[PDB]
Amino acid sequence: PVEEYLVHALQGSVSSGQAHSLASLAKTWSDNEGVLLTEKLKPVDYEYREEVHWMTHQPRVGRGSFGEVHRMKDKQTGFQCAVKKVRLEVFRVEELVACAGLSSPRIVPLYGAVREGPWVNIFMELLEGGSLGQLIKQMGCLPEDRALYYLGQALEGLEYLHTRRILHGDVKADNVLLSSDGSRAALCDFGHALCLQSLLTGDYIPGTETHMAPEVVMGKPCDAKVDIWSSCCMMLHMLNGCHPWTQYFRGPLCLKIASEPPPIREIPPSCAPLTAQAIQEGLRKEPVHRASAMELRRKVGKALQEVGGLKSPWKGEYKEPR
Ligand SMILES: CN1CC[C@@](O)(C#Cc2ccc3c(c2)-c2nc(C(N)=O)c(C(=O)NC4CCOCC4)n2CCO3)C1=O
Repeated sequence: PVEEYLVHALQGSVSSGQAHSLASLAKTWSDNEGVLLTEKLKPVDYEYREEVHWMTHQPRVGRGSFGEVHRMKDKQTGFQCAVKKVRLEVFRVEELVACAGLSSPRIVPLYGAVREGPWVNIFMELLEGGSLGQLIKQMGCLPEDRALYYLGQALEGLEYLHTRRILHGDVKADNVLLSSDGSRAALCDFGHALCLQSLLTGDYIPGTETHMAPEVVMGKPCDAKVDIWSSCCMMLHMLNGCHPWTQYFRGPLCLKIASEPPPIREIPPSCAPLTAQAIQEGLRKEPVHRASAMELRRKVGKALQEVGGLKSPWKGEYKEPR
């Protein structure tokens, strides 16, 4: 009964507070209200409005799929961080309910979320290295040791999420952010996230088509293993410099994911045996036979050891795709 009253006290105002208050308030998002989780972003007289209390970077350059992520600055404190705009009308409660209260170096920290009119503005740490997607484009494709190194870090994040029965729902290079030197990778974008205990029912927004697991596309029941398939599709993208399936099939790719064998022919022949063995185990069509996050993180960790550890520089020379 008191949660009713706690929620009412948050509605109508932007406040400094904790993750659990943000989650409580976020649930009412299917007027300027919100909760800011860091001292660096401060409301002013119950408010936190764009171009008043915080401003985006000089010419408005945008990143992510929809150009919806921006560099910003709190006008009072001068602290810079990142903001992701989500339209309120299609806002998914889970995006905040999942990541709020998490604390792992493999997941990008949440700094707050403020509703203003038709927007939900979600604030987070600005990681200056850019996404792993941008790295692949710039370098053409990644060397094996660097590819393993990041896959392992992504899988560390997934262990952490899977232990709390949270599915990421859209694991890929565009959703892994790198620190300024390239040595730390963290999962971002919980817009497709999901709490656990099939996916094709009403509320569900599907992830990236190329990285979809077979049980997702056939409408079969789905668990945390979904993410593992995606992580290995991301592995192939890092190595080959292109998504799986795109090179061999032009038409609707979700029909070929269902019928065809898993894309293990796309594993480079020059990869070391345990790299190829690891990718095969994460790309088993039946989730019961497919490696878990913990299982796969351990193999990938030894696969990296088997090729002499992380040696190649962050931004080496361009390597041509397939
Ligand atoms: C914990 N939270 C809270 C909100 C969250 O669901 C998100 C997100 C999201 C989605 C797409 C993105 C991103 C986030 C994203 N975030 C950043 C960032 N935080 O810095 C960037 C990025 O690459 N920014 C900088 C790159 C260097 O130039 C300055 C901008 N991107 C570009 C990649 O597209 C989530 O996961």
